[PDB]
Amino acid sequence: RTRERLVYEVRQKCRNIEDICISCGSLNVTLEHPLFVGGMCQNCKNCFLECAYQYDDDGYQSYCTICCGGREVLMCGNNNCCRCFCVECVDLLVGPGAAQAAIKEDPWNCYMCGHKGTYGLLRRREDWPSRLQMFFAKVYPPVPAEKRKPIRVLSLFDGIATGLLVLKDLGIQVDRYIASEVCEDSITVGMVRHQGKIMYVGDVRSVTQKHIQEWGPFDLVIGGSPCNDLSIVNPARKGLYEGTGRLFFEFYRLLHDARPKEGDDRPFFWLFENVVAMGVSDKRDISRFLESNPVMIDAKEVSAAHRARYFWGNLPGMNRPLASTVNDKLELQECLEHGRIAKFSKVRTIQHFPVFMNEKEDILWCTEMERVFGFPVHYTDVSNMSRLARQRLLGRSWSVPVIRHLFAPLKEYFACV
Amino acid sequence: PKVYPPVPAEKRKPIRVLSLFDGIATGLLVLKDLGIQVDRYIASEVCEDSITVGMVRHQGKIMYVGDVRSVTQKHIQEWGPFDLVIGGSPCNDLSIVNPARKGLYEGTGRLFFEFYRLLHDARPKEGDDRPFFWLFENVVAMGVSDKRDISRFLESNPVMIDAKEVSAAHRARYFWGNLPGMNRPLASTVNDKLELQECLEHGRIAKFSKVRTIQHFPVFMNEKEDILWCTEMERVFGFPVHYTDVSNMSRLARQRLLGRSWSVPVIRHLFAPLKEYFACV
Ligand SMILES: Nc1ncnc2c1ncn2[C@@H]1O[C@H](CSCC[C@H](N)C(=O)O)[C@@H](O)[C@H]1O
Ligand SMILES: Nc1ncnc2c1ncn2[C@@H]1O[C@H](CSCC[C@H](N)C(=O)O)[C@@H](O)[C@H]1O
Ligand SMILES: [Zn+2]
Ligand SMILES: [Zn+2]
Ligand SMILES: [Zn+2]
Repeated sequence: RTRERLVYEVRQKCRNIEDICISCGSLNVTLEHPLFVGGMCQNCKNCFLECAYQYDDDGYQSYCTICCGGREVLMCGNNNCCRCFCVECVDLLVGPGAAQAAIKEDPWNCYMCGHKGTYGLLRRREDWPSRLQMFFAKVYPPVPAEKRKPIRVLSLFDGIATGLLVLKDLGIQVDRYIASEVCEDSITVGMVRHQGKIMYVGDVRSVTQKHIQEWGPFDLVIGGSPCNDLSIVNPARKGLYEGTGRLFFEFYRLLHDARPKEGDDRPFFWLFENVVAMGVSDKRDISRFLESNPVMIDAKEVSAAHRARYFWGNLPGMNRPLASTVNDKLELQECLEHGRIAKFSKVRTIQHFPVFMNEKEDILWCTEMERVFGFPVHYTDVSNMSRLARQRLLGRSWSVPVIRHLFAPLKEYFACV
Repeated sequence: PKVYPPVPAEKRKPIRVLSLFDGIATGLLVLKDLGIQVDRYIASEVCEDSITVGMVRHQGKIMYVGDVRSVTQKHIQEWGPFDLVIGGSPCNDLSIVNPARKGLYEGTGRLFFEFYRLLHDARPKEGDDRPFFWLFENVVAMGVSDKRDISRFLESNPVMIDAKEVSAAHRARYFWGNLPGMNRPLASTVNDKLELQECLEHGRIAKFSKVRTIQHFPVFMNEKEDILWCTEMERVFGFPVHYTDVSNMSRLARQRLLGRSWSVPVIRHLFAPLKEYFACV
């Protein structure tokens, strides 16, 4: 109401659109809107952190990209776009009745996609990916090669031992690989694929500082806590402080136990992963506890999956843009087997059945999902585990080439094959 | 008795193969492993799980028909002459150890006669001396009258071949066919696995030395009685690992497929002299 009245003074050439917060109409303009012309208040910036990369079960965004609220949104018809625009924002910044006019357009393109750049009072700056990139963005020296040693890796909430597989693919010599896990299927996977070399512990809630000390020094501590109780798109979520969210704190403890003391300058590195859909207070508390700001890395650059994840850690050069390698499969069609056709160009895991086979809507294959996530083929085919269990295992797992990108400079710090 | 002379190497051509009750396309995989050029590989099968296996593993090359009872002599003729016909009809309506069995002429036992028909239709006529070969498989444990009736129909006595000598599995099977020198004793190759323990993954121990498929859970894992793994069972039966991991089929379905599937090195042994009869890669 008040915001709508203000926008009146904006179009009467009495107020600059760049001087008003186009999300909620607050006067406390501090930052500029990264996607379009206008200002942004701090409160809306926090809302913008949570809501932009939230997707519903249909594979489209949960909320409007502009105001990061809205009660009824317009979905986008154009290929590979997942954005939504709430009716209210469209009926202000573009013009009155433009929203219902977009409702009636059966082949409709949203304003983020359409070829033209000017749309009424709404203007889109062309540098929005780079500004968005920067918006979401004790140093050890290099060790000389002869002094390099095999890496020792602790992987908490190890899952299917993706980290050891990545280090093997990079040809780094692994002295030992200790892994905490509770799911029998996931325990089996590591044993088989890595030939018994993986020391399986059990419940991470049994792991003491004494255990960590007597297991010998660790060179790399890695992990991803369960995201079911952190991800905001779960209505029944218990947050960071209840249910399975609190396993992150156990990770924080064992990382603290595994970190060298001050004055001991031996090389040590860590990587923690979580979903982008994590709450403002949850994300803030995690970011404060790990004493760093997260780097946001999207799988779509190197892994042909729309999987935007936060990575806390101290791996060197982890800000540098992702450079694809020829080995990597940037296309979903370059991962499916012959006779199957990809609906979309990227799979969505944070149409429901993204396969066209024999003019029929088929579901995603487990092995094709393996190839998408960058795992060497038939990695999770070890025991007599259900399709549901293998799907859940691949879903919770890391994107392999993203982990290869992050782990890549560790080759300059430990012994290589 | 019609025995074909050896074809000289320059005249050799790619093999044309009809595989009825093809299952998971074991025959094409063995011919490839033996390095015989395959012009075509037509396969009849009806279960989706098995259908997917061949498609993925052999890159669409396999011409799928479907129901064997939909395959006519006209179809066989327009699909061009075949050089090798292979197959194994359903075996647990023949096995005496299933009380509800229907024998050879009832239920699924009678499915062999379709194979017998299409084999006859695919066979060259008398006076046409072009090379042609066939191989049919079944379980040893069938009825004596059953075995006799099959022996009468296929105009040969079965060879009994046990898998365990070359495949570390108790799978004693009858093999009808007219492959040259198919009576010769089984030879072992270093590539082949003769010990169940060798097939098992690290941390697991084999109770027995040979599995029994024609203690019920023959695995020692972590001082516990575990069941057979499908990937270890594949390594037992001589298949390349992860052969059947193609679609969204249950572990029960994969077990059923590997149970009904051929022992690979036994079929490889029988297929071995075909290298002296067709073109090489
Ligand atoms: N209390 C607990 N103790 C040890 N592991 C647990 C646990 N609760 C959940 N987990 C395991 O931790 C995993 C976190 S999902 C992360 C999987 C892993 N990062 C990968 O790449 O595969 C889950 O698979 C779950 O099986
Ligand atoms: N009526 C029918 N028409 C076509 N195929 C059939 C059929 N009835 C059964 N089959 C298939 O024939 C197979 C016989 S079991 C033999 C499988 C194959 N010889 C192998 O070694 O893998 C079964 O897997 C079954 O799927
Ligand atoms: Zn605001
Ligand atoms: Zn909006
Ligand atoms: Zn769009």
